[PDB]
Amino acid sequence: AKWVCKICGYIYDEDAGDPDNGISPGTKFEELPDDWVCPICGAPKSEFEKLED
Ligand SMILES: [Fe+3]
Repeated sequence: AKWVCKICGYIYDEDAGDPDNGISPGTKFEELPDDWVCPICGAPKSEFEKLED
């Protein structure tokens, strides 16, 4: 799945992960550590929304 940062528009793509910030490709959004933040704007996990209906 993909999740958008509601603040800045960064897309957390589970297939990409976020390796520069310690997250291997394939990591689901729920599994990101509680203190992971948007790598662009620093928003907390609460500010992301899943891109699905
Ligand atoms: Fe952001």
